[PDB]
Amino acid sequence: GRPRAINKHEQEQISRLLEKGHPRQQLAIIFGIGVSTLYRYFPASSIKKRMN
DNA sequence: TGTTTTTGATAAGA
DNA sequence: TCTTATCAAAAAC
Repeated sequence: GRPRAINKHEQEQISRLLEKGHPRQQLAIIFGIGVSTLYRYFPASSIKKRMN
C-alpha cells in the first residue's frame, strides 16, 4: 500500500497546531499534504457529503 | 496478488 | 468559505 502522508509524530504536531487556532490551508503547504487529507485525519462536524 | 493502502481532488451539503 | 464522504489513482511493492 502507499505511505501514510503524515509521518505519525507529525499527527501530534498538527493536532496541536490546528486545535490552537491553525488553518488547514496553511498547515497543508508547509507540511505538504492536501487539505482533503488533513480534514480526513483531524475533522470536526456536520457540513457534508460526497463524490469524485 | 497486478495488488493494495492510502493520498488527494473533488462533489457535496451546508 | 467551510466540512464531508466519495473515488481514481498515486505510490509503495
